[PDB]
Amino acid sequence: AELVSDKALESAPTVGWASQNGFTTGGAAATSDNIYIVTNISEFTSALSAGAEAKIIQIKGTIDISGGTPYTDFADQKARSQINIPANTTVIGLGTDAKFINGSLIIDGTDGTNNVIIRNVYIQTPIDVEPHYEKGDGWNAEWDAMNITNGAHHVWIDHVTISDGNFTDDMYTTKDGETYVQHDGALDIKRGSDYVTISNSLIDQHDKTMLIGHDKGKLHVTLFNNVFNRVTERAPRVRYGSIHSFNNVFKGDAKDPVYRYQYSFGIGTSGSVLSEGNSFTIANLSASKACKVVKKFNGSIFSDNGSVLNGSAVDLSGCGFSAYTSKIPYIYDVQPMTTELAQSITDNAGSGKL
Repeated sequence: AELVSDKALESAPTVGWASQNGFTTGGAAATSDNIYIVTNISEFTSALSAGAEAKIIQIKGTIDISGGTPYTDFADQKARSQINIPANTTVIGLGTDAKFINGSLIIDGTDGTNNVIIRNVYIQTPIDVEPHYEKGDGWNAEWDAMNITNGAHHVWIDHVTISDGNFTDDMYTTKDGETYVQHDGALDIKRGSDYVTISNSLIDQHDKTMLIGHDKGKLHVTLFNNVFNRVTERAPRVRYGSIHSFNNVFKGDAKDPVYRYQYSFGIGTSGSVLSEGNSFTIANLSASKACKVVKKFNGSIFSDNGSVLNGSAVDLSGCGFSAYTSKIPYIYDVQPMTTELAQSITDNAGSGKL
Protein backbone atom coordinates (compact mmCIF):
# COMPACT_ATOMS: atom_id res chain seq x y z
CA ALA A 1 0.00 0.00 0.00
CA GLU A 2 1.27 3.48 0.91
CA LEU A 3 4.42 4.36 2.84
CA VAL A 4 3.13 6.92 5.34
CA SER A 5 5.80 6.81 8.05
CA ASP A 6 8.84 9.03 7.45
CA LYS A 7 10.98 6.79 9.67
CA ALA A 8 9.88 3.30 8.49
CA LEU A 9 12.92 2.30 6.39
CA GLU A 10 15.77 3.35 8.66
CA SER A 11 17.86 0.66 10.31
CA ALA A 12 19.42 0.47 13.77
CA PRO A 13 22.04 3.05 14.90
CA THR A 14 25.65 1.96 14.38
CA VAL A 15 25.75 2.16 18.19
CA GLY A 16 24.67 -1.04 19.93
CA TRP A 17 24.98 -4.82 19.69
CA ALA A 18 22.16 -5.06 17.15
CA SER A 19 24.65 -3.51 14.71
CA GLN A 20 27.55 -5.90 15.47
CA ASN A 21 28.39 -8.83 13.15
CA GLY A 22 25.74 -7.50 10.77
CA PHE A 23 23.32 -4.55 10.69
CA THR A 24 19.65 -4.64 11.73
CA THR A 25 17.64 -3.21 8.83
CA GLY A 26 14.37 -5.03 9.42
CA GLY A 27 12.28 -4.90 6.25
CA ALA A 28 13.99 -1.84 4.74
CA ALA A 29 14.64 -3.88 1.57
CA ALA A 30 10.89 -4.36 1.07
CA THR A 31 9.15 -3.98 -2.27
CA SER A 32 6.08 -1.76 -2.68
CA ASP A 33 3.82 -4.81 -2.43
CA ASN A 34 5.33 -5.59 0.98
CA ILE A 35 4.45 -2.29 2.63
CA TYR A 36 1.35 -2.44 4.79
CA ILE A 37 -0.91 -0.37 7.01
CA VAL A 38 -2.79 -2.62 9.44
CA THR A 39 -5.69 -1.66 11.67
CA ASN A 40 -6.50 -5.02 13.28
CA ILE A 41 -5.08 -8.45 14.15
CA SER A 42 -6.38 -10.13 11.00
CA GLU A 43 -4.66 -7.54 8.79
CA PHE A 44 -1.58 -7.86 10.98
CA THR A 45 -1.26 -11.64 10.67
CA SER A 46 -1.93 -11.44 6.92
CA ALA A 47 0.97 -9.02 6.39
CA LEU A 48 3.25 -11.07 8.65
CA SER A 49 2.46 -14.11 6.50
CA ALA A 50 4.83 -12.57 3.93
CA GLY A 51 7.34 -14.76 5.78
CA ALA A 52 11.04 -13.98 5.68
CA GLU A 53 10.47 -11.56 2.79
CA ALA A 54 11.41 -7.98 3.69
CA LYS A 55 8.28 -6.27 4.98
CA ILE A 56 7.26 -2.89 6.41
CA ILE A 57 4.17 -3.08 8.60
CA GLN A 58 2.81 0.28 9.75
CA ILE A 59 0.53 0.08 12.77
CA LYS A 60 -2.53 2.33 12.70
CA GLY A 61 -4.32 2.80 16.01
CA THR A 62 -5.04 -0.09 18.35
CA ILE A 63 -4.45 -3.71 17.43
CA ASP A 64 -6.52 -5.88 19.74
CA ILE A 65 -4.74 -9.23 19.59
CA SER A 66 -7.79 -11.00 21.05
CA GLY A 67 -9.69 -9.89 17.97
CA GLY A 68 -12.45 -8.53 20.14
CA THR A 69 -13.03 -12.02 21.54
CA PRO A 70 -12.01 -12.57 25.18
CA TYR A 71 -9.75 -15.54 25.84
CA THR A 72 -11.88 -18.30 27.38
CA ASP A 73 -8.94 -19.87 29.17
CA PHE A 74 -5.23 -20.66 29.03
CA ALA A 75 -5.52 -22.84 25.90
CA ASP A 76 -7.44 -20.20 23.96
CA GLN A 77 -5.05 -17.44 25.02
CA LYS A 78 -2.08 -19.65 24.13
CA ALA A 79 -3.47 -20.33 20.66
CA ARG A 80 -4.61 -16.78 19.81
CA SER A 81 -2.53 -14.13 21.67
CA GLN A 82 1.03 -15.03 20.63
CA ILE A 83 1.93 -13.31 17.36
CA ASN A 84 5.21 -14.40 15.77
CA ILE A 85 7.15 -11.67 13.99
CA PRO A 86 9.15 -13.23 11.13
CA ALA A 87 12.59 -12.41 9.71
CA ASN A 88 13.31 -9.08 8.02
CA THR A 89 10.32 -7.31 9.55
CA THR A 90 9.79 -3.73 10.65
CA VAL A 91 6.77 -3.08 12.84
CA ILE A 92 6.51 0.70 13.15
CA GLY A 93 3.62 2.55 14.71
CA LEU A 94 1.98 5.48 12.97
CA GLY A 95 1.22 8.66 14.88
CA THR A 96 1.23 8.70 18.66
CA ASP A 97 -1.53 6.15 19.27
CA ALA A 98 -0.34 2.95 17.63
CA LYS A 99 -0.60 0.14 20.13
CA PHE A 100 -1.09 -3.51 20.95
CA ILE A 101 -3.35 -4.96 23.62
CA ASN A 102 -4.34 -8.42 24.83
CA GLY A 103 -1.29 -10.24 23.53
CA SER A 104 2.43 -10.80 23.03
CA LEU A 105 4.78 -10.13 20.15
CA ILE A 106 7.16 -13.04 19.70
CA ILE A 107 10.47 -12.97 17.84
CA ASP A 108 11.13 -16.72 17.61
CA GLY A 109 14.39 -17.79 15.98
CA THR A 110 13.14 -21.33 15.46
CA ASP A 111 12.48 -20.67 11.77
CA GLY A 112 15.69 -18.68 11.63
CA THR A 113 13.99 -15.38 12.44
CA ASN A 114 16.48 -12.52 12.66
CA ASN A 115 16.69 -8.87 11.55
CA VAL A 116 13.55 -7.49 13.22
CA ILE A 117 12.73 -3.89 14.20
CA ILE A 118 9.81 -3.07 16.53
CA ARG A 119 9.32 0.66 16.78
CA ASN A 120 6.98 3.42 17.99
CA VAL A 121 4.29 1.15 19.39
CA TYR A 122 2.72 0.88 22.85
CA ILE A 123 2.33 -2.71 24.13
CA GLN A 124 -0.06 -3.03 27.08
CA THR A 125 0.97 -6.14 29.01
CA PRO A 126 -1.52 -8.99 28.49
CA ILE A 127 -3.70 -10.29 31.34
CA ASP A 128 -3.55 -14.06 31.83
CA VAL A 129 -7.21 -15.09 32.13
CA GLU A 130 -6.23 -18.35 33.85
CA PRO A 131 -3.07 -18.11 36.02
CA HIS A 132 -1.72 -21.38 37.41
CA TYR A 133 -1.64 -22.02 41.15
CA GLU A 134 1.93 -22.65 42.29
CA LYS A 135 3.13 -25.15 44.90
CA GLY A 136 1.22 -23.66 47.82
CA ASP A 137 2.73 -20.32 46.82
CA GLY A 138 0.54 -17.77 45.05
CA TRP A 139 -0.66 -17.52 41.46
CA ASN A 140 1.56 -17.59 38.36
CA ALA A 141 0.84 -15.44 35.28
CA GLU A 142 2.09 -16.79 31.95
CA TRP A 143 2.24 -14.19 29.18
CA ASP A 144 4.83 -11.66 28.03
CA ALA A 145 4.46 -8.35 26.24
CA MET A 146 7.48 -9.22 24.07
CA ASN A 147 9.70 -12.32 24.02
CA ILE A 148 12.89 -12.77 21.98
CA THR A 149 13.57 -16.47 21.88
CA ASN A 150 15.41 -19.43 20.27
CA GLY A 151 18.50 -17.95 18.63
CA ALA A 152 16.69 -14.90 17.25
CA HIS A 153 19.43 -12.34 16.63
CA HIS A 154 19.69 -8.71 15.51
CA VAL A 155 16.62 -7.11 17.05
CA TRP A 156 16.15 -3.40 17.62
CA ILE A 157 13.44 -2.05 19.92
CA ASP A 158 13.18 1.74 19.58
CA HIS A 159 10.65 4.21 21.02
CA VAL A 160 8.47 1.37 22.29
CA THR A 161 6.35 1.72 25.42
CA ILE A 162 5.45 -1.33 27.57
CA SER A 163 3.09 -0.75 30.51
CA ASP A 164 0.40 -2.43 32.61
CA GLY A 165 -1.70 0.51 31.42
CA ASN A 166 -5.46 0.08 31.93
CA PHE A 167 -4.89 -2.77 34.36
CA THR A 168 -2.20 -2.06 36.94
CA ASP A 169 -1.34 -4.48 39.78
CA ASP A 170 -3.24 -2.41 42.36
CA MET A 171 -6.28 -3.83 40.59
CA TYR A 172 -5.36 -7.48 41.10
CA THR A 173 -7.99 -9.50 42.92
CA THR A 174 -7.04 -12.08 45.56
CA LYS A 175 -8.05 -15.72 45.19
CA ASP A 176 -7.58 -18.29 47.97
CA GLY A 177 -5.93 -15.70 50.21
CA GLU A 178 -3.25 -15.00 47.58
CA THR A 179 -2.92 -12.15 45.10
CA TYR A 180 -4.26 -13.31 41.74
CA VAL A 181 -1.27 -12.32 39.60
CA GLN A 182 -2.25 -11.98 35.94
CA HIS A 183 0.89 -10.18 34.68
CA ASP A 184 4.12 -11.93 33.69
CA GLY A 185 7.32 -10.32 32.45
CA ALA A 186 7.53 -7.22 30.28
CA LEU A 187 10.36 -8.14 27.90
CA ASP A 188 12.16 -11.48 27.97
CA ILE A 189 15.31 -12.16 25.93
CA LYS A 190 16.41 -15.78 26.24
CA ARG A 191 17.65 -19.01 24.64
CA GLY A 192 20.83 -17.93 22.90
CA SER A 193 19.26 -14.86 21.28
CA ASP A 194 21.89 -12.24 20.56
CA TYR A 195 22.77 -8.80 19.17
CA VAL A 196 20.04 -6.61 20.59
CA THR A 197 19.63 -2.88 21.03
CA ILE A 198 16.88 -1.26 23.08
CA SER A 199 16.69 2.51 22.72
CA ASN A 200 14.49 5.52 23.53
CA SER A 201 11.94 3.19 25.11
CA LEU A 202 9.74 3.30 28.20
CA ILE A 203 8.75 0.51 30.61
CA ASP A 204 6.07 2.12 32.78
CA GLN A 205 4.27 0.53 35.73
CA HIS A 206 5.16 -3.14 35.96
CA ASP A 207 6.54 -5.71 38.42
CA LYS A 208 8.96 -8.32 37.05
CA THR A 209 10.02 -6.53 33.89
CA MET A 210 13.20 -7.45 31.97
CA LEU A 211 14.78 -10.90 32.25
CA ILE A 212 17.76 -11.71 29.98
CA GLY A 213 18.74 -15.39 29.88
CA HIS A 214 16.38 -18.21 30.81
CA ASP A 215 23.80 -19.15 26.54
CA LYS A 216 27.55 -18.88 27.21
CA GLY A 217 28.91 -16.20 24.88
CA LYS A 218 25.52 -15.00 23.64
CA LEU A 219 22.98 -12.38 24.66
CA HIS A 220 24.66 -9.05 23.98
CA VAL A 221 22.18 -6.29 24.68
CA THR A 222 22.72 -2.54 24.53
CA LEU A 223 20.27 -0.19 26.26
CA PHE A 224 20.45 3.62 26.04
CA ASN A 225 18.09 6.59 26.43
CA ASN A 226 15.33 4.42 27.93
CA VAL A 227 13.09 5.14 30.92
CA PHE A 228 12.06 2.63 33.59
CA ASN A 229 9.23 4.26 35.56
CA ARG A 230 7.53 2.61 38.55
CA VAL A 231 9.16 -0.67 37.62
CA THR A 232 9.44 -3.05 40.57
CA GLU A 233 12.45 -5.12 39.54
CA ARG A 234 14.76 -6.31 36.73
CA ALA A 235 15.85 -3.50 34.40
CA PRO A 236 17.44 -5.85 33.50
CA ARG A 237 18.29 -9.04 35.41
CA VAL A 238 20.89 -10.90 33.35
CA ARG A 239 22.57 -14.32 33.20
CA TYR A 240 24.81 -15.74 30.46
CA GLY A 241 25.19 -12.45 28.66
CA SER A 242 26.73 -9.02 28.89
CA ILE A 243 24.67 -5.85 28.81
CA HIS A 244 25.74 -2.30 28.10
CA SER A 245 23.47 0.21 29.82
CA PHE A 246 24.26 3.91 29.57
CA ASN A 247 22.29 7.19 29.74
CA ASN A 248 19.04 5.61 30.91
CA VAL A 249 16.54 6.89 33.46
CA PHE A 250 15.25 4.82 36.36
CA LYS A 251 12.52 6.47 38.42
CA GLY A 252 10.80 4.76 41.31
CA ASP A 253 10.08 4.70 45.03
CA ALA A 254 11.35 2.13 47.54
CA LYS A 255 7.99 2.58 49.23
CA ASP A 256 5.68 2.76 46.24
CA PRO A 257 2.22 1.33 47.07
CA VAL A 258 1.97 -0.62 43.79
CA TYR A 259 5.42 -1.14 42.23
CA ARG A 260 7.73 -0.83 45.22
CA TYR A 261 11.27 -0.40 43.89
CA GLN A 262 13.54 -3.36 44.66
CA TYR A 263 16.54 -3.03 42.31
CA SER A 264 17.40 -2.30 38.69
CA PHE A 265 20.33 -4.57 37.80
CA GLY A 266 20.27 -8.27 38.61
CA ILE A 267 23.66 -9.98 38.28
CA GLY A 268 23.10 -13.64 37.46
CA THR A 269 25.22 -16.60 36.44
CA SER A 270 27.87 -15.57 33.94
CA GLY A 271 26.02 -12.28 33.58
CA SER A 272 27.87 -8.99 33.20
CA VAL A 273 26.71 -5.36 33.29
CA LEU A 274 28.49 -2.17 32.21
CA SER A 275 26.55 0.80 33.60
CA GLU A 276 27.47 4.37 32.62
CA GLY A 277 25.83 7.76 33.17
CA ASN A 278 22.51 6.40 34.38
CA SER A 279 20.00 8.49 36.33
CA PHE A 280 18.48 6.96 39.44
CA THR A 281 15.68 8.93 41.10
CA ILE A 282 14.37 6.59 43.78
CA ALA A 283 12.28 8.03 46.61
CA ASN A 284 12.87 6.57 50.09
CA LEU A 285 16.32 5.37 49.09
CA SER A 286 19.15 6.54 51.32
CA ALA A 287 22.47 7.63 49.77
CA SER A 288 24.25 5.11 51.99
CA LYS A 289 21.97 2.40 50.56
CA ALA A 290 22.85 3.00 46.90
CA CYS A 291 24.10 -0.56 46.24
CA LYS A 292 20.40 -1.45 46.36
CA VAL A 293 20.14 -0.56 42.68
CA VAL A 294 22.32 -3.58 41.89
CA LYS A 295 21.28 -7.00 43.17
CA LYS A 296 23.64 -9.97 42.99
CA PHE A 297 22.39 -13.49 42.39
CA ASN A 298 24.85 -16.03 40.94
CA GLY A 299 26.93 -13.64 38.86
CA SER A 300 29.83 -11.39 39.85
CA ILE A 301 30.58 -8.92 37.06
CA PHE A 302 29.38 -5.34 37.50
CA SER A 303 30.88 -1.89 36.86
CA ASP A 304 29.49 1.65 36.98
CA ASN A 305 31.04 4.92 35.87
CA GLY A 306 29.30 8.27 36.29
CA SER A 307 25.80 7.29 37.46
CA VAL A 308 23.66 9.48 39.73
CA LEU A 309 21.29 8.77 42.64
CA ASN A 310 18.70 11.38 43.55
CA GLY A 311 20.76 14.14 41.97
CA SER A 312 24.17 13.23 43.34
CA ALA A 313 27.03 11.27 41.80
CA VAL A 314 26.89 7.83 43.38
CA ASP A 315 29.66 5.32 44.00
CA LEU A 316 28.40 1.88 43.00
CA SER A 317 31.88 0.40 42.76
CA GLY A 318 31.90 -0.99 46.30
CA CYS A 319 28.73 -3.08 46.02
CA GLY A 320 30.56 -6.41 46.03
CA PHE A 321 31.33 -7.15 42.38
CA SER A 322 34.23 -7.73 40.02
CA ALA A 323 34.90 -5.25 37.21
CA TYR A 324 33.35 -5.53 33.76
CA THR A 325 36.45 -6.16 31.63
CA SER A 326 35.34 -7.23 28.15
CA LYS A 327 35.49 -4.43 25.60
CA ILE A 328 32.58 -2.76 23.85
CA PRO A 329 33.28 -3.31 20.11
CA TYR A 330 31.50 -0.16 18.96
CA ILE A 331 32.13 3.53 19.67
CA TYR A 332 29.55 5.49 21.65
CA ASP A 333 29.11 8.87 23.28
CA VAL A 334 28.15 8.59 26.97
CA GLN A 335 26.90 12.04 27.92
CA PRO A 336 27.42 13.20 31.52
CA MET A 337 24.21 12.65 33.50
CA THR A 338 22.62 15.95 34.48
CA THR A 339 19.15 17.16 35.47
CA GLU A 340 18.81 18.45 31.90
CA LEU A 341 19.74 15.17 30.21
CA ALA A 342 17.53 13.02 32.46
CA GLN A 343 14.56 15.31 31.70
CA SER A 344 15.20 15.33 27.96
CA ILE A 345 15.48 11.55 27.84
CA THR A 346 12.21 11.35 29.79
CA ASP A 347 10.56 13.66 27.22
CA ASN A 348 11.85 11.50 24.35
CA ALA A 349 11.27 7.99 25.79
CA GLY A 350 8.45 5.77 24.54
CA SER A 351 6.15 5.44 21.56
CA GLY A 352 4.61 8.53 19.98
CA LYS A 353 7.94 10.29 20.54
CA LEU A 354 9.68 9.53 17.23
